[PDB]
Amino acid sequence: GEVPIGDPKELNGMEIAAVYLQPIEMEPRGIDLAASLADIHLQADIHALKNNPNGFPEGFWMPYLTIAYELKNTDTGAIKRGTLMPMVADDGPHYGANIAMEKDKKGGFGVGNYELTFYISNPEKQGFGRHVDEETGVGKWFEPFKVDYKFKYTGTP
Amino acid sequence: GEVPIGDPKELNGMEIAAVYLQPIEMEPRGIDLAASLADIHLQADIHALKNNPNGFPEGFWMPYLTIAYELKNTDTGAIKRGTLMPMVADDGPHYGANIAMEKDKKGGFGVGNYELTFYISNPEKQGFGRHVDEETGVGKWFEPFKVDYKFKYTGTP
Ligand SMILES: [Cu+2]
Ligand SMILES: [Cu+2]
Repeated sequence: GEVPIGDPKELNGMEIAAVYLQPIEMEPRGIDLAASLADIHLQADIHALKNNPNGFPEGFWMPYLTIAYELKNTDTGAIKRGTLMPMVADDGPHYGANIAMEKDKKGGFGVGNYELTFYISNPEKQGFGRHVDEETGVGKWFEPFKVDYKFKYTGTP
Repeated sequence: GEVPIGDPKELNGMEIAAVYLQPIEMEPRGIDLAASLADIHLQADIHALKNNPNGFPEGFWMPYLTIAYELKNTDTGAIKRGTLMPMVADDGPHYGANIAMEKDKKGGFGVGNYELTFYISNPEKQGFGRHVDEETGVGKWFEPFKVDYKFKYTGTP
């Protein structure tokens, strides 16, 4: 099952929500941390708001974003970071990564209170274009930004 | 303004339509042929159908596809090849490219009868991931395939 992380944020034309669930199995193999080595799949759910200023229809998935995460256990002080990769599951596309929590050898990533940050950059960083003509053009992309959430990690689903 | 190319195809859980319009100014500069040097913008509209076998909800843009094209004037024999690149306009994301027709340097790309082929590969070729576990996984991706259109080019819209 999915566990929502905090409240979603609306900014820069997008609704940005965080969820975690049980480790998943992703193809192609060898990119994402193997399910066997993980305790959660962390997921960023990011879709266009109404009147998205970059032309994305409401509710469309926001593609080609560059997304990193920072996860901090505030009880122990442990911090880890990584990237969320684009992929598709039965409920649609998202950005995600399997993460070791209890299993992390370094330790300190167990049940407890957590702060999560997403660091997001616009699709142009990956070569995604935008029309700028009068007839069909759209507005400028957002500058790099972050969003912050707090949640209680209750253990690997 | 917008000119439909042949008839849409419905394969591999996607609707695959082709259109052309006037040349467009796109950012970032340099990725694509400058509108100055082009006569059309060639565009592929590819969205998920109902019950898409790869987890995309109905109507969602299909992202991370590799779309090569081959455009042949069957009257003159002129042939040119390229790739459509992902981008967004005020009505949503698509894959497109500016193309010189009357302005082409070798010539033979004027008004007349044309054959257009799209060579399409699945998102995994660009590293887009897919859940395969039982609870959240989706079906395998289509093998690379081609779609063919026949149309009359009447000049820049
Ligand atoms: Cu995932
Ligand atoms: Cu375009």
